[PDB]
Amino acid sequence: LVHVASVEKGRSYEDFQKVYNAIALKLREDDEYDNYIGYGPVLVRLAWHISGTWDKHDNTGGSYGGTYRFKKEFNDPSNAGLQNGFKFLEPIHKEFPWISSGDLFSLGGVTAVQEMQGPKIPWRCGRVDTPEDTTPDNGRLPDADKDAGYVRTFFQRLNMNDREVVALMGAHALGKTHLKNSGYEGPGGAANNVFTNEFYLNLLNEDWKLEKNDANNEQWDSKSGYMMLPTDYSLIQDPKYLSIVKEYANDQDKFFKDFSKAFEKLLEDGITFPKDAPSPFIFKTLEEQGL
Ligand code: HEM
Repeated sequence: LVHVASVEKGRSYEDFQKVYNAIALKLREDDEYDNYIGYGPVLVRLAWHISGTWDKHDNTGGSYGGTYRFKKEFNDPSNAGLQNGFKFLEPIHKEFPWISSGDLFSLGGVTAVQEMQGPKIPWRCGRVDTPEDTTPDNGRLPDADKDAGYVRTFFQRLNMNDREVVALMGAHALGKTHLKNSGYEGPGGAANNVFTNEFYLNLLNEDWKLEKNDANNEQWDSKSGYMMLPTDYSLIQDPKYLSIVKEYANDQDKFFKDFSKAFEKLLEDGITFPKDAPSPFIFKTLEEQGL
C-alpha cells in the first residue's frame, strides 16, 4: 500500500480551524462526563487507537482510512469505552460533512491536548476514507499486563524508538482506567484533565504496591489513591526508559517538545504527503481567539 494524502476539496486553514473551534466548544460544554474529568482524555485515547493499528511492514492500518467507523474495528475488545468519544464527535461530523473520518478522529486528539493546556501539536490534513475491507483485523493494539521488553518490541512495529515511547506514555497522566472497559481501575495522579509531567513524577515519587484488583488483574497501587499499569511500571524497571522518565520529571518543557513531535509522528504514520500539500497547520486555542 501507498496512501497518498488528498486535501478535502477546496478547504483551507480557516475551515479546519472551525472544526477545531467546534470540538473545543463542546469540550467546554460537556464538562460533566466521567465524574467531571470531561471528554479530553477519551478523545486523545481515540486518536492513538485509530493510529496504533499501523504496521510498517505492509503499510496496513494507521489513521488514514478512518476504518474505526466499521463494525470490526469499532467492536474490537481493545477499543471498549471509545464509543463515548465517537458519540461526542458525531454531531460535529454532521455540522462539517466534508471532513474525512481519519482527519476528524485525529484532530479530536490534537484539540483535546491543546485545550488541556498541552503543547501545540502541528496537524496535517489529507486522510481519505477507505472501504470496509481495508479495516485491520483485531489484535494489533498492545496488552497492559506485560513488561518493558514487550513495550519496546511493540512500538518498533510503529517505528517509535525509546524516547518517543516514553514521551507518548506521558499521556497516561490524563483520565483513568475503568474496570468495565479494560479490567483495570483507577486514576494515575491528581491533575487528570490538565496536561503536565505528572505521570513521571508519580512514577518516581510514589510508594507503589503490587495488588490484584476486582477483575483479577495486577496493578501497581499507591497510598495516595493512584494506579499504574504493569506496562507503565515497566518504564522504571528498564534502565534506558528510566533515564528518560527522570529527564521529563525534571523538565516539563522538554517533555512537551518531545510529546509534540512524537504524537504528530504517530498520527501521520503510513501516509505519504506530496510536496504540493499544505505545510502542517498550528491551530489557535479558544483562549487565543477570545472565544
Ligand atoms: C503500551 C501502551 C499502552 C497500553 C497497554 C495502554 C493501555 C491503556 C489502558 C488499559 C487504559 C484504560 C482504558 C479504560 O479502561 O478505559 C488506557 C487509558 C488511556 N490511554 Fe493508554 N495505553 C498505552 C499507550 C497509550 C498511548 C501511547 C496514549 C496516548 C498517546 C495513551 C492514552 C490513553 C489515555 C489518554 C487514556 C485515558 C482514557 C480515559 O480516561 O478514558 N495510551 N490505556
